[PDB]
Amino acid sequence: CPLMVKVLDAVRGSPAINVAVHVFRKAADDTWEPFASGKTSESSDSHGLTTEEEFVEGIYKVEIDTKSYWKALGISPFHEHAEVVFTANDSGPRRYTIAALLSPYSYSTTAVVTNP
Amino acid sequence: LMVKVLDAVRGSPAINVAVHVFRKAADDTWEPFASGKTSESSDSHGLTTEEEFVEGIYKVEIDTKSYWKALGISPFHEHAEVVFTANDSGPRRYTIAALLSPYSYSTTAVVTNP
Amino acid sequence: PLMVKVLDAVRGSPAINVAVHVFRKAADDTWEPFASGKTSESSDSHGLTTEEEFVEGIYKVEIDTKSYWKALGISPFHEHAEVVFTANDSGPRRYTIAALLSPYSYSTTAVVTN
Amino acid sequence: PLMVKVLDAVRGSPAINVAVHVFRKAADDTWEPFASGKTSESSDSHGLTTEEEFVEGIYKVEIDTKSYWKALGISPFHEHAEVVFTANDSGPRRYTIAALLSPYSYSTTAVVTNP
Repeated sequence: CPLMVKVLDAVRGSPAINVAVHVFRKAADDTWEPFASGKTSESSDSHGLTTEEEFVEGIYKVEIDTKSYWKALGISPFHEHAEVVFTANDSGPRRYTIAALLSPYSYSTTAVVTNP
Repeated sequence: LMVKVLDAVRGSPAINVAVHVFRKAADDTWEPFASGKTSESSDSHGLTTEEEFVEGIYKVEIDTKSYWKALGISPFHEHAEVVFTANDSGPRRYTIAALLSPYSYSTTAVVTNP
Repeated sequence: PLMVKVLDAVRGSPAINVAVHVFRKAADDTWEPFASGKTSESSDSHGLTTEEEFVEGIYKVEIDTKSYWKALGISPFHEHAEVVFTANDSGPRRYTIAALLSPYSYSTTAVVTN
Repeated sequence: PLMVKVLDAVRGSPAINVAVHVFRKAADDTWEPFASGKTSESSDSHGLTTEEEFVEGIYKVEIDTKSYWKALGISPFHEHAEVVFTANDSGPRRYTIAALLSPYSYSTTAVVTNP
């Protein structure tokens, strides 16, 4: 698939399941367009939210509700949420894997961009 | 509020990195709060702001993009941000440490009883 | 059973043809070969997947990150990337070890399933 | 010349009293102890500052991340965290190894300055 948002829980060493993820495309006057949304789910090595629509050149935003994830575990995380804002400047068809490694006081996000 | 930024490709502190701040408004939108850039001098490798810190939902942006472009590298992220609630339970001393690479970054909060 | 992913944080892509050797501890400072090979790429497969199953015990994953960088004209800080851990201490599990490489930095994450 | 700073990504604070054992590659390709220490906190200086000074060569820094996590009732993935590297290969330089820790993940970054 064209887009894969993986969310990992670094305390537990498991995919953070049931996490809300909102994907947005930038528009005129900072207007953010809703591109795709959903929640993390797994089966074998698929531990995230995937979408089928490819990414045409532009600026996208990925919102991850990391606050809600930690509250369910009785924890008040530092970050109010996780946000990944990037440019899909390669207009040609590309595959984007976006990962977020979560900890109560820290998060990491990594992107792997491959061209089929 | 302190913000330390490290460059993982050069193994040194991210020099002259732009950093902006935003205090949340009653419309769930943002309003500017503070600014500055990562200034280097010995062991001081971050941006140390002076502005006192009201309780409230904040947003710290680090212009990673401009930083990498200047190094002839085309980065993935437009920027690196950290949205956190600041002093909702007495004064707290914050230090936001960021580790940067063209395709990934980590932001870690170090909170301390002032 | 075991999957080792190696990513280049500077290019945002799998680091391919990277040598990975896995060992099992047999005594203080004594490692038995478990499996080895190179990161192979093909569509969504960007790492090294081994067929061998772990038995309970301590294992070491050696990743030759130095050769990867030298092949680029870069003299990296780390001589290699080692990952030592205890496996199956609670039963048959699937391990996915990820190593993210930057010339002056590297991070390793582990995802253990079911 | 050699400093080791460790952050706890779970508690959002430096990792205090983390054991750190530095070795030096021996002529016969072995590991001879080089430094002794535990992350000490004072002011914001939480890491460990070793007095010993190096000469060109390969070194190994082992951070007992496991004892740290166990003390917090958490069974971590790694037996430890280590950083092997060739130092002063092009002239004496100052090194600071920053380690960011979580039970199932960790990173180590080298901040090398030109004296």
